[PDB]
Amino acid sequence: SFDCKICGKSFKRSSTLSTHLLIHSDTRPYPCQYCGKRFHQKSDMKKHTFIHTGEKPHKCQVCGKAFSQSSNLITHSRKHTG
DNA sequence: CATAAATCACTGCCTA
DNA sequence: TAGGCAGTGATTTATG
Ligand SMILES: [Zn+2]
Ligand SMILES: [Zn+2]
Ligand SMILES: [Zn+2]
Repeated sequence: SFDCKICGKSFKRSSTLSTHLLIHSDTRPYPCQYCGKRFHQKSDMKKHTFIHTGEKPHKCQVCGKAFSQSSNLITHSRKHTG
């Protein structure tokens, strides 16, 4: 596995370490197009741009609510589940 | 404990 | 053992 030589954590994928090394190098080449925030992962920014635009492609067919992130849908569905 | 938004970290595909 | 790209999930922060 790839272990970070800064804080001291491991990554099964060199890429997970890459983004992680980016946490130390603070590399955020994905700048919000509106409130200028900065992210280090396109889709995470795109999910940001959507919190603007108002896009929520994850529709819960349980209580008619919609979400930008699936994780937020998954957890949201987890509440419906039990 | 729950919501809306934030940030991190795992995943599938490819080569010397 | 090393490095990128695109898709997805689990986690935590800030607030009520
Ligand atoms: Zn580290
Ligand atoms: Zn923004
Ligand atoms: Zn719902």
